[PDB]
Amino acid sequence: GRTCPKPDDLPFSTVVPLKTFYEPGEEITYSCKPGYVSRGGMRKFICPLTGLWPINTLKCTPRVCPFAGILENGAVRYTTFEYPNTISFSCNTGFYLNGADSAKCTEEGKWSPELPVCAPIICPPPSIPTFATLRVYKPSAGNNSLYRDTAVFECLPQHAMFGNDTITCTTHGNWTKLPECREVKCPFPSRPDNGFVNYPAKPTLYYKDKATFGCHDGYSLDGPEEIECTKLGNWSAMPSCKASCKVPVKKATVVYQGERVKIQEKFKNGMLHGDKVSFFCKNKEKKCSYTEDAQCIDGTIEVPKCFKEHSWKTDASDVKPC
Ligand SMILES: *[C@@H]1O[C@H](CO)[C@@H](O[C@@H]2O[C@H](CO)[C@@H](O[C@@H]3O[C@H](CO[C@H]4O[C@H](CO)[C@@H](O)[C@H](O)[C@@H]4O[C@@H]4O[C@H](CO)[C@@H](O)[C@H](O)[C@H]4NC(C)=O)[C@@H](O)[C@H](O[C@H]4O[C@H](CO)[C@@H](O)[C@H](O)[C@@H]4O[C@@H]4O[C@H](CO)[C@@H](O[C@@H]5O[C@H](CO)[C@@H](O)[C@H](O)[C@@H]5O)[C@H](O)[C@H]4NC(C)=O)[C@@H]3O)[C@H](O)[C@H]2NC(C)=O)[C@H](O)[C@H]1NC(C)=O
Ligand SMILES: *[C@@H]1O[C@H](CO)[C@@H](O[C@@H]2O[C@H](CO)[C@@H](O[C@@H]3O[C@H](CO[C@H]4O[C@H](CO)[C@@H](O)[C@H](O)[C@@H]4O[C@@H]4O[C@H](CO)[C@@H](O)[C@H](O)[C@H]4NC(C)=O)[C@@H](O)[C@H](O[C@H]4O[C@H](CO)[C@@H](O)[C@H](O)[C@@H]4O[C@@H]4O[C@H](CO)[C@@H](O[C@H]5O[C@H](CO)[C@@H](O)[C@H](O)[C@@H]5O)[C@H](O)[C@H]4NC(C)=O)[C@@H]3O)[C@H](O)[C@H]2NC(C)=O)[C@H](O)[C@H]1NC(C)=O
Ligand SMILES: *[C@@H]1O[C@H](CO)[C@@H](O[C@@H]2O[C@H](CO)[C@@H](O[C@H]3O[C@H](CO[C@H]4O[C@H](CO)[C@@H](O)[C@H](O)[C@@H]4O)[C@@H](O)[C@H](O[C@@H]4O[C@H](CO)[C@@H](O)[C@H](O)[C@@H]4O)[C@@H]3O)[C@H](O)[C@H]2NC(C)=O)[C@H](O)[C@H]1NC(C)=O
Ligand SMILES: *[C@@H]1O[C@H](CO)[C@@H](O[C@@H]2O[C@H](CO)[C@@H](O)[C@H](O)[C@H]2NC(C)=O)[C@H](O)[C@H]1NC(C)=O
Repeated sequence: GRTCPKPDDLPFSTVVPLKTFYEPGEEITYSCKPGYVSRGGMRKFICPLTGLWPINTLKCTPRVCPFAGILENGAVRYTTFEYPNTISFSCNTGFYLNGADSAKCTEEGKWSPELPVCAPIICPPPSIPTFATLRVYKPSAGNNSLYRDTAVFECLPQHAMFGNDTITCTTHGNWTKLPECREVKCPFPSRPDNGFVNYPAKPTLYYKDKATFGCHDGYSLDGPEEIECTKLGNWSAMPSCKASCKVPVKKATVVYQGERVKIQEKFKNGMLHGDKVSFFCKNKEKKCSYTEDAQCIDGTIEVPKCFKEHSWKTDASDVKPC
C-alpha cells in the first residue's frame, strides 16, 4: 500500500523517530529545540492509510528572558531579550559594576550570570603624612569620600612638601600618592661688598625665610632685592652690589629701551650696573646713521669707537637711518 514519506523539517524543531518513509499506523513527534517553545507544545502524528502527513500548526519561537534594558546608574547593550542572546552592562561615571559585565538568556529562559547592579565608588578617609595638616577635606558619603573627591595637605612651618598637596579618590577606592613634608634649613647669606644684608634675628634659617639686600650710594644690586630659603636648602639668589658708571659723555642722543633719550637727561645721576644704551654713528659712504651698544659694567662703560661727540655740523643721531 501507501507509505508516508520523510516528514517536513520545521524551524527550531526535531522529529522523532526520523525515517525516510513510514507504514500507515506509525507515530512521529515534533518537539521544539531546547531554548524554544510553541503554541500547543509537542505535535504527534500517525501516518494515515493515504500516505499524507496532515497539516502541522507547530511554530517554535525563542524563550524570552525577563526585560533587562534598565541598569540604575548605567547602560545595557542589547538587541532582544530572547534565547540565546547576550546583553552587556557598564556603569555611569562614579559607579562600579557589582556583578558580571554580561549575561546570556539560557535555554530555560533566565539570565546567567544573574543581572548585576551599579554601586558608588568610595574611598575611606585618607591618612595624614608626617609633619602635615589636612587643610581641605570633608566626607561626601557617610565618613567616606566619592570618586574624584580631593584632599589637600599643607606642611608644618619650616617644612617643604615634596610631591604634591592634592590627593584624589580613585576608581580602586584608594587615594593617589601622598606627599612628604621635611624640615629644610638654609645657611646665613653673605653681606655683599659695598652693600648690606638683612635677615631675621635667630640661630638657624628655614624654608621660606627671606633676606633683603641693599647697596651704598654709587652701587646697585645685580639681582633681586629679596631672596628666600628654597626647598633644596639653598637661596633663590645671592645678589652682589656693583659700581654705577659716570655719564661717559657730555651730550648725546642715545637709544635706551627702544626710545631716544638725552643721555645727559636720562642718566643725570649716572648709569646703574647693567644699564644698556645705543650711540648713533655715521656711515660716511652712504651718508646715513647706525647704532652700536654700550653697557655699564661695574663702574665701566665703553662708548663705541665710531661715536663722535660734537663740541655747526650734524649729529649722527639727526641723520636718516641706513
Ligand atoms: C590602589 O589599589 C590598586 C588595586 O590593586 C593598585 O593597583 C595596582 O598597581 C600596582 C603597581 O603599583 C600593580 O602591580 C604591579 O603591576 C605592574 C604592571 O604589570 C603589568 O606588567 C607586567 C610585566 O611583567 C605583567 O605581568 C602584567 O600583565 C601587566 O600588564 C599589562 O596588561 C594590560 C592589560 O590588562 C595592558 O594594558 C598593559 O599595557 C600591560 N603592561 C605590560 C607591561 O605588559 C608591575 O610592573 C609591578 O611589578 C613590581 O613590583 C613587584 C613587587 O613584588 C615586583 O615583584 C616586580 O618585579 C616589579 O618591581 C619592578 O620590576 C620591574 C620588572 O619586572 C622593573 O621594570 C623594568 O626595568 C627593566 C630594567 O632591567 C626595564 O628593561 C623595563 O623596561 C622596566 O622598566 C621595575 O623597575 C621594578 N620596580 C621596582 C621598584 O623594583 C606590580 O606587579 C597592581 O597590579 C595594580 N592593581 C590593580 C587592581 O590595579 C594601586 O597600587 C593602589 N594605589 C595606591 C596609591 O596604593
Ligand atoms: C562614621 O563611621 C564611624 C565608624 O563606623 C561611625 O561610628 C560608629 O558609630 C556607631 C553609632 O554612632 C557606633 O555604634 C554601636 O553603638 C553601640 C551603643 O548603642 C546602642 O544603644 C543605643 C541606646 O540608646 C541605641 O539607641 C542604639 O541604636 C544602639 O543599640 C541597638 O540596640 C538594639 C537593641 O534593642 C538593637 O536592636 C540594635 O541592633 C542596636 N544597634 C546598633 C547599631 O548596634 C555599641 O554598643 C556598639 O558596639 C558594638 O559593635 C562594635 C563594632 O566595632 C564592637 O566593637 C562592640 O564591642 C559592640 O559589639 C558587641 O559585641 C559583643 C560580642 O563581641 C556583643 O556581646 C553579647 O551579645 C551577643 C548576644 O547575642 C553575644 O555576642 C554574647 O553572648 C554577648 O551576650 C555585644 O552585644 C555587642 N554590643 C552591641 C551593642 O551590639 C556599636 O559600636 C560605633 O561603635 C562607631 N564606630 C566607631 C569605629 O567609632 C560614625 O557614626 C560614622 N559617622 C557618621 C556621621 O555616620
Ligand atoms: C639650589 O639647590 C640645588 C643644589 O643643591 C640646585 O639644583 C641643581 O640644579 C641643576 C640645574 O638647575 C640640576 O642638575 C642638572 O639638571 C639638568 C637637567 O637634568 C636632567 O637631564 C639629565 C641629563 O643631562 C638626566 O640625568 C635627568 O633626566 C635630569 O632630570 C642638566 O642639564 C644639568 O646637568 C649637568 O650638570 C653638571 C654640573 O653639576 C655638568 O657637569 C653637566 O655638563 C650638565 O650641566 C644640570 O646640572 C639639579 O636639579 C641640581 N643638581 C644637583 C647636583 O643637586 C639648584 O639649582 C639651586 N638653586 C639655586 C637658585 O641656587
Ligand atoms: C599635583 O598633581 C596633580 C595631578 O597631576 C595636578 O593636577 C592637575 O592639574 C592640571 C592643571 O592644574 C590639570 O590640567 C590636570 O587635569 C590635573 N590632573 C588631575 C588628575 O586632577 C596638580 O596641579 C598638582 N599640584 C600642584 C601644586 O602642582
